[PDB]
Amino acid sequence: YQPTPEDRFTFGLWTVGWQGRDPFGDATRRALDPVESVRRLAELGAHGVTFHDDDLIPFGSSDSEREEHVKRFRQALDDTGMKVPMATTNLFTHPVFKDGGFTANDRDVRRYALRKTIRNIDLAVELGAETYVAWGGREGAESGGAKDVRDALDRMKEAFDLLGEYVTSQGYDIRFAIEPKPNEPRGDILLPTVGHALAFIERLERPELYGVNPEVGHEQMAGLNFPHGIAQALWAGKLFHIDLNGQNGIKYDQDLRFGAGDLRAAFWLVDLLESAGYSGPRHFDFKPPRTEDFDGVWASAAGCMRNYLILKERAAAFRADPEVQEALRASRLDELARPTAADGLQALLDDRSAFEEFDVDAAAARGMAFERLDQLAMDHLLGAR
Amino acid sequence: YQPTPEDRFTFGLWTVGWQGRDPFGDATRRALDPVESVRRLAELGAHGVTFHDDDLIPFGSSDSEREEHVKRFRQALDDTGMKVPMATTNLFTHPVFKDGGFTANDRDVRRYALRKTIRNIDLAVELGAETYVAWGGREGAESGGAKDVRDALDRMKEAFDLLGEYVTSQGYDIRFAIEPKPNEPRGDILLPTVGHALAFIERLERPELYGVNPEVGHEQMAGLNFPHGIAQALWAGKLFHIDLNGQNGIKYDQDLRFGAGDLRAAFWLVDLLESAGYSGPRHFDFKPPRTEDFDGVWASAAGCMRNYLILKERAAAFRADPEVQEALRASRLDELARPTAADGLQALLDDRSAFEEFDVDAAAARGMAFERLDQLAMDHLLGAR
Amino acid sequence: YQPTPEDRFTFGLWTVGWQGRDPFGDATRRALDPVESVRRLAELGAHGVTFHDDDLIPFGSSDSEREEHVKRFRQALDDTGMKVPMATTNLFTHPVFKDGGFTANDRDVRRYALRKTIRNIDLAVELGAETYVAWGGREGAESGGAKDVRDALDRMKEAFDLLGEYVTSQGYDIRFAIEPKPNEPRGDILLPTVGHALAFIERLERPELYGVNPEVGHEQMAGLNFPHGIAQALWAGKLFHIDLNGQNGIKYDQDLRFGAGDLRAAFWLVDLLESAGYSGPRHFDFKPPRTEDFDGVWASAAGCMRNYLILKERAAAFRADPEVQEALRASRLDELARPTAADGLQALLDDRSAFEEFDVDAAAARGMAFERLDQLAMDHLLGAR
Amino acid sequence: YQPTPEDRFTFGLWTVGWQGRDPFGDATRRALDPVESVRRLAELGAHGVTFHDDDLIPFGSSDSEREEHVKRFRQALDDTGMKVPMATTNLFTHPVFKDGGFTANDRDVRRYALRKTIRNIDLAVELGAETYVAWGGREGAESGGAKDVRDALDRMKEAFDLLGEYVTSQGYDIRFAIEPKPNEPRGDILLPTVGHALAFIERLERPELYGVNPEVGHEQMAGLNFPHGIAQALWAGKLFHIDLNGQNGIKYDQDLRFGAGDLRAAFWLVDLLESAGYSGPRHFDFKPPRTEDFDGVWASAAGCMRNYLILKERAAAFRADPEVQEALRASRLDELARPTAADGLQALLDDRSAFEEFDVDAAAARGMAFERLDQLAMDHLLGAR
Ligand SMILES: [Mn+2]
Ligand SMILES: [Mn+2]
Ligand SMILES: [Mn+2]
Ligand SMILES: [Mn+2]
Ligand SMILES: [Mn+2]
Ligand SMILES: [Mn+2]
Ligand SMILES: [Mn+2]
Ligand SMILES: [Mn+2]
Repeated sequence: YQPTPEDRFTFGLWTVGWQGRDPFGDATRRALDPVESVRRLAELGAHGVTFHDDDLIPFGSSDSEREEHVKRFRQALDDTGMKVPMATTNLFTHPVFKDGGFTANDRDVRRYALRKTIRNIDLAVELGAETYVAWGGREGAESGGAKDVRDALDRMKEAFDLLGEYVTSQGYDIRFAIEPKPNEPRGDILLPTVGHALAFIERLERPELYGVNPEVGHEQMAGLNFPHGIAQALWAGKLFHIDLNGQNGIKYDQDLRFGAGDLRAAFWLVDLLESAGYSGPRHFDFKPPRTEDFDGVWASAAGCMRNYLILKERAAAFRADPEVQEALRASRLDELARPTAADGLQALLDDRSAFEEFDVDAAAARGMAFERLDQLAMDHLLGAR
Repeated sequence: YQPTPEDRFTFGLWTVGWQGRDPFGDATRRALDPVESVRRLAELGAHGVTFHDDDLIPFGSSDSEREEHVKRFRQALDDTGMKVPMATTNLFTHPVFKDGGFTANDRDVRRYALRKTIRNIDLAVELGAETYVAWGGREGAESGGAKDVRDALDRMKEAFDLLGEYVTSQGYDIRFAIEPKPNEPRGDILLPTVGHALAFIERLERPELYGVNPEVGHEQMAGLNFPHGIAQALWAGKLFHIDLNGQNGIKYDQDLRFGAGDLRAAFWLVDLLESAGYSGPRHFDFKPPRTEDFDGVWASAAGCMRNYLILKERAAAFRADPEVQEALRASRLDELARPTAADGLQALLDDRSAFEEFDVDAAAARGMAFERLDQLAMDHLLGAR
Repeated sequence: YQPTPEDRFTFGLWTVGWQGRDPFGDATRRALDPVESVRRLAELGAHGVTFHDDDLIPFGSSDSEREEHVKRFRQALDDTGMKVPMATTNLFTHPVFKDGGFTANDRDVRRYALRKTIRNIDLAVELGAETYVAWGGREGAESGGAKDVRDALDRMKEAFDLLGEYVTSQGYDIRFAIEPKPNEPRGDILLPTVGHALAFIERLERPELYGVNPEVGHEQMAGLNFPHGIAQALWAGKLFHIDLNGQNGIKYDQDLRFGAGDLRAAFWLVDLLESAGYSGPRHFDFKPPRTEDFDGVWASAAGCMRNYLILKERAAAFRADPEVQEALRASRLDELARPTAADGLQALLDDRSAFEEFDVDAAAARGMAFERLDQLAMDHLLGAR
Repeated sequence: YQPTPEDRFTFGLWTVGWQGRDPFGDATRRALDPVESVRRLAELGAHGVTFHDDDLIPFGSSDSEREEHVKRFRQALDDTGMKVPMATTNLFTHPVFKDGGFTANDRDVRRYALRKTIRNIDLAVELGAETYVAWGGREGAESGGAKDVRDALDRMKEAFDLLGEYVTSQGYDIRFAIEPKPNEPRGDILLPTVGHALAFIERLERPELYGVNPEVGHEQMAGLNFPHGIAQALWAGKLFHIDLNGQNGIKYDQDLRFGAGDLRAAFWLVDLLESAGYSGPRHFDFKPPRTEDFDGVWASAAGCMRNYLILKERAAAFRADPEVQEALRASRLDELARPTAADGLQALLDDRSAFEEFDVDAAAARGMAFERLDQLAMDHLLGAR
């Protein structure tokens, strides 16, 4: 289960670089130089890294400081063969963003948020990023009067439309991926799920430029089925990027290593990504727990990739097993994939087999055989076949 | 706080008619004749009633039985002046629907589900319904292999497209409202939130025919902000209908009377519906607790309407209070409603006040004054001004 | 992974006998004769069965009907070698219990609940049960004024004290196991967790007669760590019985087969039961999904036992692996098991190494190595070592 | 609704002093001098303040620095008449506590945690505190192998027993209050609810010295009924202290001002505290949102006390209303408070009215009238009578 760069595993600088500060806790690890993170991730068999602007270039850097930070980072990428497939803006840490970036009540803050984003889009394109993620972590409210959500969605549409006008004006190939989260750090965050983000994108001026960047733990913070949400994103043609991690249900955002948290959901996610032929990065947005030293950081990062590769093997073995193929037919997964009424509406209306002569009791009596299918899935996951 | 028919309060037959059967419990009340429910709701000042097909006409009724059930119901509507603004199909109770209606793995069940729906659309139009709700309560899974969600969404789109072709073919004015729910009775339900339903509708052949029927308790079963979801539905132009009730956060679907459960969310919901000029029914999809006798049923129904009218008064007083209007300006709700960059992208890029000369620390220091605003909202809700 | 009767696997009659009625759904399966359930469970390698009074003897049975039901059941036990280690009372289904049994506001209902329980304690003892479970599913409220919880806990203590006086008066060896659940069917249930039940037992007149019957899904409906709660019950000496099933976090009570739901929690539960030498029944309180026919019922029941046996193997292999034993020492699990201050309070106060000369920074720098340990646990669970 | 010092409202230094750092965010407010907080809280009509050791005396202070910090604080208390009813230890912020204080796997850390606590118990007693709170926020795990919970509970009992031996040895009157929380910052925290903490206390060597310090938001993070948990703590005689705040259900710990979050739960909590004659501090453990400036900090603190006083008025009016007293009898709250069987077990067994001649159908038919009672409660809360 040894990852290489072909497996397209990527990590945020902020993941292995997390110093362990939490709502109740000071740092437990020293800051990592991005150069060291690129080297150590490459040694583990990562394909690439991603960054917020402020991960790579300290906030308030001079042009000369910015140039030197990017030069050193570029040299580490060159030394290792590591890629940068995705970049994003920090519109959440600085206190100026305490009520939002794109949907701050203060108009001057909204304008600044856009300029900060646009500066980093240029850098993302220079470093070869195909995807530009937006996580509006400060967009939302703790109280009902603070935020008129129709006005906020007007401001959010304006911001994303301006970014689309910018990338079109420059002739950039980069596309946007909106990252939903239901809450934390705001009491409620706007576009709280994959569904809300997909729906919003349909009302942008150039919807083709925008998709989603769903995160395992974020949908699970609303108690939702992450594989189901990824299936709806794939169905819409909008899975531009994905964030992989672990979460133990409806809590604060844990950012456990991938495979931790809901293990069976991780299995069905990998099964879906691989069956669908998702071709994007397998990106880990996780935090090595603050209990760990740097040896534990690299162990946790290695475990992200290991767990993906184990689950990939077990899901492929499940789908390829003739006994599973028979069980899928027994459960009418083949019939689910057939059109209901390719004969058309009038034929359906005229079909006595669909109403007057439909034996509801005979149909009702037919077991779905889902438990046998699911125990074959369990046996494959556990290597108990 | 006395409701009349102008307040457009409506109730499902299945709400006050709930006999109190639950996963662990037999009925605690006798069946209600729909005629008696129409009479008793009219006496409380309801405007109208809604029905599933199988609430009004027992499943498996003869044509002569169907005619007599509808005749008696029509006479009760005529006697009272009660309306029927909305109807819906029961695609969940009968064991034939144990794996779904429109997304059953069995194709013959999908075809039957459509025929059952179409028969009741005709009846809905006869009784003057403007909205036809679809709650796909059986669409989903308890296990990952049982349901390929891309195939299921293909079947769901086919079904809704066929219903749109049907209503267009007949020249009906009736529109559809998809009701999301995240889980229960299925382990996970497809289109689990307002966002997922809005996103799905954008991929139908005639999206203009479809909106959402959000339910307070359903979004709250995913821990979501119901007023925020209603704001996104309004923003999309898709709030065709609404279900009002109470829920105590992330649990089984409680269907408490409206105002019970999350009282402050009920306040901000009424504030939003009234401010937005929502013109649809104020429909209660609730269950008088099975502790109650019929006197408690009618008390619980009366309390739905009373709580709406109290919250309407308090929200209107909040918005009209000059001290609140001042607090809204202090919190820059006025600025939230102003375009970010009506000057356009190039002007924004050229604006030094948006980047090079933006005083981030001065902006960051400016308090949002949200707590004062929210305590004025609390004082108005509690009548403590 | 073939279960025999030595593995002490037991099932409720109501589990495989569940006809599939849910809040939104009619039965999908015919009623099972308890005789058939005993035969089919024995063939799967179960050790025994458990019952509510009303599972074995229809409510309102004559003495002659009661005798015949028990005779037939006894013959099936004799035919198979199946045991009855546990029995319980149905104080939830009949509408008389709509506000509770032991904590009904109506005193006449409380008295009836006790008489119904006492009659079934006699039968439990006749059939050789060692444990008598009480799940107060109707004890609680949907509203704040309906139930004064101090008065209700007074009535609950009276009821359990009277049952203890009864079993003492008869010279029965049977002990009680209180089953917590946080909600469903009541909006909130009294004694909602293992902790609340343990705390309550300490205030009974004969606490030694009472323990807990924790259920996987019930603690998980409060988002709690089920293995941690079982550890506290073991620590208290109060794990008299356990209910095994699956749950997907904070939802309605799913009662999935054991191993479904939170698979890693199932692993750590089996690890704890086996490491602690828990000697009680491995009882499954689950519901084959209503999608299934009888073949799926028996597959789901078989899967409960299979998953326990797979997880038992993997947990034993984890604990026996010298690499894991080394990792446990690296993570100071050995030090956790050592007394903090066997030297006593005065020695601790006088120990400069504990304060004035404690190198907080050196201690803080020491990694816990928990991620390496947890990935060895993951590798063992998945058979990827 | 103007608070005075008689209302016994208290605040942590860390509440109004919270600088607004969150998992995703830098400080939005400057540090407050405790002297300024004591002055500003006194002006709002607070009775007193509480502290962690490290709130009052910076970690790593010299004896001379410690003396000056305490002198200045004492002068502010003297200037204002403010009390210090409660103090506590910070066993969570410093990275040395990354795996716990009392249940750290490292024994040297456990010993240090005890010495740090004992030093602050002395200071608490000097400043007149009656209660010493322990919130074991770092006691727990993110992974199953990291923490053997039976061993951890052995270490937790040792620590609390040593603290009890210490206060007994010194002749201090101060008592301990254990503060449960289910998760955050650990993936799962030991003693996650009021029930678990009550149960644990019964196994300490001197249980009379220990109670609970329940926090509104903490029980609500497990989806539990906070008034019900407070009722069980009162029933046990163990409500030594309480933390008041707001929470919007199952999320990260929000620490909203009291009355925010679940408003009806706040109503039923105040009703219970006042009806029970709870005599302890009404302590607010809240965080003014980081959106706020210092004017918003003091508004949020004022709103904590205002909301308590409004709810106190409305609950008293509810209980005193003859129509409510009649409704409580109609719902048999009077019967709930009567013993089930003061006639004794044998009389109950011999009572045909309790079984053979109990009319279950007549009892079942009797409505509980809970919805009318609850709408009187709603009308009182909203001032709509
Ligand atoms: Mn996350
Ligand atoms: Mn992410
Ligand atoms: Mn509902
Ligand atoms: Mn509904
Ligand atoms: Mn259960
Ligand atoms: Mn159970
Ligand atoms: Mn808190
Ligand atoms: Mn607290």
